[PDB]
Amino acid sequence: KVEQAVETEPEPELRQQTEWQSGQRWELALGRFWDYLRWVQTLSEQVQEELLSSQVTQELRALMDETMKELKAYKSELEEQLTPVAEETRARLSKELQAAQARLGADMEDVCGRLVQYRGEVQAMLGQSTEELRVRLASHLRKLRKRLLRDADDLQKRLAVYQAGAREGAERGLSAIRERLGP
Repeated sequence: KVEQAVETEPEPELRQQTEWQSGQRWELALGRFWDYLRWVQTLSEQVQEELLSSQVTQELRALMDETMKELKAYKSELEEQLTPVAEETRARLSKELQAAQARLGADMEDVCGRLVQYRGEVQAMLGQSTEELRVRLASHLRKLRKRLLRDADDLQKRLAVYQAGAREGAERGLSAIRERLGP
Protein backbone atom coordinates (compact mmCIF):
# COMPACT_ATOMS: atom_id res chain seq x y z
CA LYS A 1 0.00 0.00 0.00
CA VAL A 2 2.69 2.47 -1.05
CA GLU A 3 2.70 5.09 -3.81
CA GLN A 4 5.95 3.86 -5.36
CA ALA A 5 5.07 3.42 -9.03
CA VAL A 6 1.30 3.03 -8.76
CA GLU A 7 0.77 6.76 -8.26
CA THR A 8 2.69 7.59 -11.44
CA GLU A 9 -0.18 5.95 -13.33
CA PRO A 10 -3.14 8.16 -12.31
CA GLU A 11 -0.88 11.13 -13.03
CA PRO A 12 1.65 11.87 -10.26
CA GLU A 13 1.26 15.56 -11.12
CA LEU A 14 -1.20 15.67 -8.22
CA ARG A 15 1.87 15.68 -5.98
CA GLN A 16 3.50 18.65 -7.71
CA GLN A 17 0.27 20.66 -7.77
CA THR A 18 -0.44 19.90 -4.11
CA GLU A 19 2.98 21.20 -3.06
CA TRP A 20 2.18 24.50 -4.77
CA GLN A 21 -1.48 24.63 -3.75
CA SER A 22 -0.34 24.00 -0.18
CA GLY A 23 0.11 27.74 0.29
CA GLN A 24 2.81 27.20 2.91
CA ARG A 25 0.31 28.60 5.41
CA TRP A 26 0.60 26.02 8.18
CA GLU A 27 4.08 25.09 6.96
CA LEU A 28 5.13 28.70 7.58
CA ALA A 29 4.17 28.90 11.25
CA LEU A 30 5.85 25.63 12.25
CA GLY A 31 8.68 26.30 9.82
CA ARG A 32 9.60 29.47 11.69
CA PHE A 33 9.35 27.61 15.00
CA TRP A 34 11.41 24.68 13.73
CA ASP A 35 14.50 26.90 13.73
CA TYR A 36 13.47 28.65 16.94
CA LEU A 37 13.01 25.49 19.02
CA ARG A 38 16.14 23.93 17.52
CA TRP A 39 18.02 27.15 18.28
CA VAL A 40 17.87 26.32 21.98
CA GLN A 41 20.05 23.33 21.11
CA THR A 42 22.96 25.68 21.81
CA LEU A 43 22.64 24.89 25.52
CA SER A 44 25.06 27.78 26.03
CA GLU A 45 24.94 30.59 28.59
CA GLN A 46 22.08 31.91 26.48
CA VAL A 47 19.88 28.97 27.48
CA GLN A 48 20.75 29.61 31.12
CA GLU A 49 19.03 33.00 31.00
CA GLU A 50 16.22 31.74 28.77
CA LEU A 51 15.61 28.61 30.84
CA LEU A 52 15.98 30.23 34.26
CA SER A 53 12.78 32.08 33.37
CA SER A 54 9.68 31.50 31.24
CA GLN A 55 11.51 32.76 28.15
CA VAL A 56 12.00 29.58 26.11
CA THR A 57 8.73 28.23 27.50
CA GLN A 58 6.90 31.37 26.37
CA GLU A 59 8.21 31.01 22.82
CA LEU A 60 7.51 27.29 22.45
CA ARG A 61 4.00 27.99 23.72
CA ALA A 62 3.33 30.26 20.74
CA LEU A 63 4.86 27.81 18.26
CA MET A 64 2.31 25.17 19.25
CA ASP A 65 -0.38 27.85 19.13
CA GLU A 66 0.32 28.92 15.54
CA THR A 67 0.98 25.49 14.03
CA MET A 68 -2.24 24.43 15.75
CA LYS A 69 -4.21 27.45 14.55
CA GLU A 70 -2.94 27.15 10.98
CA LEU A 71 -3.32 23.36 10.88
CA LYS A 72 -6.87 23.45 12.24
CA ALA A 73 -7.78 26.33 9.92
CA TYR A 74 -6.56 24.51 6.81
CA LYS A 75 -7.70 21.11 8.09
CA SER A 76 -11.32 22.26 8.32
CA GLU A 77 -11.30 23.35 4.67
CA LEU A 78 -9.66 20.08 3.62
CA GLU A 79 -12.39 18.27 5.55
CA GLU A 80 -14.69 18.90 2.58
CA GLN A 81 -12.39 16.62 0.58
CA LEU A 82 -10.03 13.69 1.10
CA THR A 83 -7.21 13.56 -1.45
CA PRO A 84 -8.03 12.40 -5.00
CA VAL A 85 -7.65 8.74 -4.02
CA ALA A 86 -9.77 7.32 -1.21
CA GLU A 87 -9.03 3.65 -1.88
CA GLU A 88 -5.62 2.23 -0.96
CA THR A 89 -3.40 5.33 -0.85
CA ARG A 90 -5.64 7.57 1.25
CA ALA A 91 -6.39 4.71 3.65
CA ARG A 92 -2.70 4.28 4.48
CA LEU A 93 -2.01 8.02 4.69
CA SER A 94 -5.13 8.35 6.85
CA LYS A 95 -3.55 6.49 9.76
CA GLU A 96 -0.11 7.91 9.00
CA LEU A 97 -1.33 11.51 9.13
CA GLN A 98 -3.10 10.90 12.44
CA ALA A 99 0.17 9.56 13.86
CA ALA A 100 2.22 12.44 12.45
CA GLN A 101 -0.11 15.13 13.79
CA ALA A 102 -0.22 13.60 17.27
CA ARG A 103 3.57 13.31 17.16
CA LEU A 104 4.55 16.86 16.18
CA GLY A 105 2.10 18.17 18.76
CA ALA A 106 3.29 15.69 21.37
CA ASP A 107 7.00 16.39 20.90
CA MET A 108 6.51 20.16 20.71
CA GLU A 109 4.34 20.09 23.83
CA ASP A 110 7.00 18.03 25.61
CA VAL A 111 9.74 20.50 24.67
CA CYS A 112 8.28 23.45 26.58
CA GLY A 113 7.35 21.12 29.43
CA ARG A 114 10.86 19.69 29.68
CA LEU A 115 12.54 23.10 29.66
CA VAL A 116 10.39 24.42 32.51
CA GLN A 117 10.78 21.08 34.29
CA TYR A 118 14.57 20.83 34.19
CA ARG A 119 14.60 24.52 35.14
CA GLY A 120 12.61 24.10 38.34
CA GLU A 121 15.11 21.53 39.57
CA VAL A 122 18.07 23.66 38.48
CA GLN A 123 16.82 26.87 40.09
CA ALA A 124 16.15 24.84 43.23
CA MET A 125 19.90 24.32 43.62
CA LEU A 126 21.95 26.67 41.43
CA GLY A 127 24.87 26.76 43.85
CA GLN A 128 25.25 23.05 43.14
CA SER A 129 26.85 21.54 40.03
CA THR A 130 26.12 23.16 36.67
CA GLU A 131 27.21 20.34 34.35
CA GLU A 132 24.85 17.61 35.54
CA LEU A 133 21.94 19.79 34.46
CA ARG A 134 23.75 20.78 31.26
CA VAL A 135 24.40 17.16 30.30
CA ARG A 136 20.84 16.07 31.10
CA LEU A 137 18.93 18.91 29.45
CA ALA A 138 21.20 18.60 26.42
CA SER A 139 20.41 14.88 26.19
CA HIS A 140 16.70 14.89 27.04
CA LEU A 141 16.05 17.95 24.88
CA ARG A 142 18.18 16.40 22.14
CA LYS A 143 15.68 13.56 21.77
CA LEU A 144 12.82 16.06 21.71
CA ARG A 145 14.45 18.03 18.89
CA LYS A 146 15.39 14.88 16.97
CA ARG A 147 12.03 13.11 17.10
CA LEU A 148 10.11 16.36 16.62
CA LEU A 149 12.18 16.99 13.50
CA ARG A 150 11.31 13.58 12.06
CA ASP A 151 7.64 13.99 12.97
CA ALA A 152 7.51 17.53 11.57
CA ASP A 153 8.84 16.47 8.17
CA ASP A 154 6.67 13.34 8.07
CA LEU A 155 3.63 15.41 9.03
CA GLN A 156 4.26 17.65 6.03
CA LYS A 157 4.00 14.67 3.67
CA ARG A 158 0.68 13.45 5.07
CA LEU A 159 -0.89 16.90 5.38
CA ALA A 160 0.33 17.60 1.85
CA VAL A 161 -1.59 14.66 0.40
CA TYR A 162 -4.70 15.58 2.38
CA GLN A 163 -4.65 19.12 0.98
CA ALA A 164 -5.06 17.64 -2.49
CA GLY A 165 -8.72 16.76 -2.02
CA ALA A 166 -10.66 14.52 -4.40
CA ARG A 167 -14.04 15.93 -5.43
CA GLU A 168 -17.18 13.78 -5.41
CA GLY A 169 -15.80 10.67 -3.73
CA ALA A 170 -14.65 12.86 -0.85
CA GLU A 171 -17.87 14.88 -0.72
CA ARG A 172 -19.34 11.84 1.02
CA GLY A 173 -16.20 10.77 2.84
CA LEU A 174 -16.16 12.21 6.35
CA SER A 175 -13.60 9.55 7.28
CA ALA A 176 -10.81 12.08 6.74
CA ILE A 177 -12.04 14.52 9.38
CA ARG A 178 -13.38 11.64 11.47
CA GLU A 179 -9.74 10.66 11.97
CA ARG A 180 -8.58 14.23 12.58
CA LEU A 181 -11.00 14.55 15.50
CA GLY A 182 -11.39 18.27 14.85
CA PRO A 183 -13.99 20.92 13.93
